[PDB]
Amino acid sequence: MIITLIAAMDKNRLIGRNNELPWHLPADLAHFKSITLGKPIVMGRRTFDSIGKPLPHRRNIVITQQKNLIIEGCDIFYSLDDALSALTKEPEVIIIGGARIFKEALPKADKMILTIINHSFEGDVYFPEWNDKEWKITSQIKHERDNPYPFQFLELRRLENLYFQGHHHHH
Ligand SMILES: NC(=O)C1=CN([C@@H]2O[C@H](COP(=O)(O)OP(=O)(O)OC[C@H]3O[C@@H](n4cnc5c(N)ncnc54)[C@H](OP(=O)(O)O)[C@@H]3O)[C@@H](O)[C@H]2O)C=CC1
Ligand SMILES: COc1cc(Cc2cnc(N)nc2N)cc(OC)c1OC
Repeated sequence: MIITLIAAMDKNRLIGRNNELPWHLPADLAHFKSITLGKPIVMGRRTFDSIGKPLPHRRNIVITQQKNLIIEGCDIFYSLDDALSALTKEPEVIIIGGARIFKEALPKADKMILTIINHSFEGDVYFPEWNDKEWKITSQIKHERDNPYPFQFLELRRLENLYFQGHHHHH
């Protein structure tokens, strides 16, 4: 199973304000949808509440501690680990937020697909700081504003150590 975090953030890693997105960025919404269709998506309960309904054409998984919580059109699990355990056969599970889920998922994540907006918004929740020594950039695409803020799509893949790593060429 590949664990992938997808998130949109500003230059300070801000992702949210009052349980809403701090911006409207159509390019990001198109990107997110095209990436997530036909994959299982995992979100925390507040993010589901923010979205307000299941995202169509995808398996919506919601994490909550509330044992008797019912959400039509979503699968409920009582921990991220329980969800990941149930999805063992999936080639890729996409974690879609929010801040609490991202923080918990990051130590298990293999991949990150990040939209980074070149602007500073006002807000209350952030994407977790990742260790730049642990991850390599596999794709970076910068976009000028039109989408009224400039933005980039940055893809990262988790590494494996210079001391122990294999090498591409040998004499
Ligand atoms: N910019 C972006 O890409 C994104 C932004 N957002 C933003 O993030 C914010 C929401 O994030 P946040 O408030 O952190 O909430 P989350 O979306 O991470 O949901 C938190 C809730 O999820 C449940 N939960 C999380 N982890 C566990 C666990 N390990 N075991 C059991 N239950 C768990 C709990 O539900 P319960 O209370 O029911 O027990 C908890 O209150 C919003 O502002 C939203 O707009 C969200 C996604 C992406
Ligand atoms: C498709 O609509 C929404 C999607 C998301 C999650 C999300 C959106 N974009 C990116 N790049 N990563 C994510 N995890 C979060 C939302 O609100 C918190 C949405 O409602 C506007």
